[PDB]
Formats: sequence, C-alpha cells, structure tokens
Amino acid sequence: STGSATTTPIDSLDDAYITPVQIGTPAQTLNLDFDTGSSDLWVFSSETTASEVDGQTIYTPSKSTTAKLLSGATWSISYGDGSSSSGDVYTDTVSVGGLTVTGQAVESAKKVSSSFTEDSTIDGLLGLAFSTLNTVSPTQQKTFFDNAKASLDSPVFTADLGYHAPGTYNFGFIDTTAYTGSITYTAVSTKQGFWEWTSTGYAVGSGTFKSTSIDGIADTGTTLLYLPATVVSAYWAQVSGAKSSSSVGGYVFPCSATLPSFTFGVGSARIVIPGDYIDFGPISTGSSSCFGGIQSSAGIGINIFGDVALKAAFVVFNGATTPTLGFASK
Ligand SMILES: C[C@@H](C1CC1)N(C)Cc1nc2ccccc2c(=O)[nH]1
Repeated sequence: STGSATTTPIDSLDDAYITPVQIGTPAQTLNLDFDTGSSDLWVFSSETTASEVDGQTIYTPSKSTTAKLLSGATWSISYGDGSSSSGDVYTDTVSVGGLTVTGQAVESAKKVSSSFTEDSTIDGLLGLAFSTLNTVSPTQQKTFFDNAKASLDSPVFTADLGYHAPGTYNFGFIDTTAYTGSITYTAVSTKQGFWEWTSTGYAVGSGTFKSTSIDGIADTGTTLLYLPATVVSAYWAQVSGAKSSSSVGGYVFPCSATLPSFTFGVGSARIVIPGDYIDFGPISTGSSSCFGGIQSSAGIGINIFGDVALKAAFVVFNGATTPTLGFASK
C-alpha cells in the first residue's frame, strides 16, 4: 500500500503545515500537524475542556462506529515551545492520503495549553518520530507510520514541504519526479527517539563551506532552524543591523535587508536554503524589525533542522531495520 496527502501552510509565514486526516467511521476529517519530532497522534475532541476550544474541528468518538475506548490509558505531552496537552485514548481507523490503519491509538485531548487553543487551524498532531517516545501510559502505543509500515510497499515516508505553498507527505514510496539530482542518505541514531543525524557543515551565502559535524534532528513540527551559537552568529554577522534581542527572544534583522542563503551539508552533498526562507516577518504588526529563521540552539540542548531547513529539500525518512535519512535538492 501507499498514501499521498497534501500539506498546506497555516499562514503566510509557513509557521506550521496541516494535513487532512480521516478518523473513524463515518470519516471525521481533522487537519493535523505532522510532527517528525514527536510520537503521539492526538486530537481536539468532544472531551476537550470547552473553554480551551476556539474554532478547531473536533473528533467525537461516540459518533464513530469503529471507536473503542482504550481502557485505563492516559497521555500527557509537552513540546519544545512549552506547549502541552493531555487526555485519554481511543483506538479507531485512521487514513492519510488513502493509506488506512485500523486500531490506531487516537489520543483524545481533555486539556490543551493556550498556544493550542489560540491556533484555530491545527486540530491536533500526528507524531512521526520513533514509537519509543510515545507518552501513552501504562501501555505505550505505536505511531501511524509504525502501524502502517508492514503494509507499505517500502518502509518509508517522505516530506516535501513548500515555501509559501502546499507540499506533500507520501507514505510507502519515493516519488522520483519530486526532486532534482540524487538523494544522499545519511546515518540516523534512534537512541533519543528522534530522526537524529549529523550534518557535515555549513556555508553562509557565497562563502566557503566550513566542514564541521553538527548533530541534530529532522523535525517537521518545529518552524525554525536551530543551530549552535557559533554557526548562527556567523550567519547573522552577514546581515547589516542584525542582532540578538533578549526581549524578542532571538535574532532580529532590519526588514529592509536582503538575506543571504544558508547551506548545510549532507555527506558530500549540499542543501541550499534561499535567503527569503529565513525571513519570518515583522516582530509585531507595522514593525521594521523582522524575526530571523535561523536561531541559536544554545538553550535547547539539541540542534533542530526544522521547517526552514526541511522545506529546501525533498526528505526521505527511511524506516528500514536500520533507519536512515535522505536529502535531495528540488
Ligand atoms: C503546534 C505546536 C508545536 C509544538 C508542536 N505549537 C503550539 C505551535 C506554536 N504556536 C504558537 C502560537 C502563538 C505564538 C507562538 C507559537 C509557537 O511558538 N508555536
């Protein structure tokens, strides 16, 4: 089997991407944030505290003939941005782009934090990291991908995120028309439960490439590119007037600037992020200070290749017995 679904930016900045997902019988379609940095499939639901729902589409398990309470199971998660959610668990039929999993754990939110309530466009998350990170207790549950894997034509999924445009998540096949040149594959460590890999270095604009190992995660659920302070300082030093602002919470730059590109290494290959991808717009409406798309990982404890980086590439998440990651230009 295979599946193929379009993923669409939630706003004009590409803050996140949403992908339609069919849950239950008859289908209830929710728009979920596919997140390769976590491993829970959770949704706004009929059980979510009413004051914490503001425009989201909800899953109502009582209206699904295939929903079953997973008795005694609870979940609770907190993300890198400090947001969180928790609740109980059903199993139900879940389909993505024509690919169907029966008995998928669908985690129903009883509580969500303010950032989730305020994001009316995101109806929940679909985690695509390794199932060892799944938060369900007392019986840990598998991700949608892990459940689907044995049925897939090939044990892979791909992320092809657009810049200010829709893109695609494919399951079970590699669309050889979706990228240019060749895909370069690189080793993954699953020891922390992430798609963790080591970049071979970077360049700023037309500058020379610096060979240096940068360990980090491929995370579709993180908006920005978070790298060591040395690398980030070297980037922003090439933008007149750019500075790190503690009051704003990172690097900002004059909105009048033209940003340089940023290149990252994948083995002997190179992925180029155009300068425009690094512009996240005015810090507040009408401001001439703009938020940068490359930020320091210093306070995080891990480097994160988020959407800013991933959208510049066609990315293969290879879930074979020894997982790997592939990157191609596009
Ligand atoms: C979807 C989820 C991510 C962790 C997976 N959070 C909730 C996205 C997010 N939303 C925001 C809303 C307003 C202001 C800032 C933010 C922000 O930084 N991130």
